[PDB]
Amino acid sequence: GHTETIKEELLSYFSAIHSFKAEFVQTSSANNDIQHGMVFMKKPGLLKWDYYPPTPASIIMHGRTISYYDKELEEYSYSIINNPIINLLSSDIKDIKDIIFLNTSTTDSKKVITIQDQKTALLADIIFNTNPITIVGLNIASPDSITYIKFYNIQNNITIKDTEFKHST
Ligand SMILES: [Cl-]
Repeated sequence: GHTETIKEELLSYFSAIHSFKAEFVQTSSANNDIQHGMVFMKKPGLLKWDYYPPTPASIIMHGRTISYYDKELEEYSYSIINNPIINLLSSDIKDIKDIIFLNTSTTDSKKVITIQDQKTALLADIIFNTNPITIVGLNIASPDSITYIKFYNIQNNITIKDTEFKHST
């Protein structure tokens, strides 16, 4: 409904989450392809994705930087990106800029928050469990495709060393 109340709710739920390690399942309407992996998140900006043998890879995301390690070809790739949406998972909501908070739907002991990125015009739906506060889903929608991510076997506020979000030759 009202935008600033939605901002309050989102920042509360995200403050609750200081980090998480979970398994993820990702799919898209573009195809019938499914993807599985692990995801690590440490709130001061650090995100990491381990994609499983069908597409074996390790991605580390922080702000504008993607670090991609292909484990098959054992190849590294450091690239500058924007991706304001996914990295929102690892974000202090107080600091986040260039975002519109559209809606907040509550139903079935489950909380959904809708936002849009001003630049990319990409929509994001964030799905939390009310009790305990956990991020269980994230969908990203555009006029052409929609992507679904579902997290399971979640571990909120668990210890993860900053050395985890790092690999090198
Ligand atoms: Cl409702």
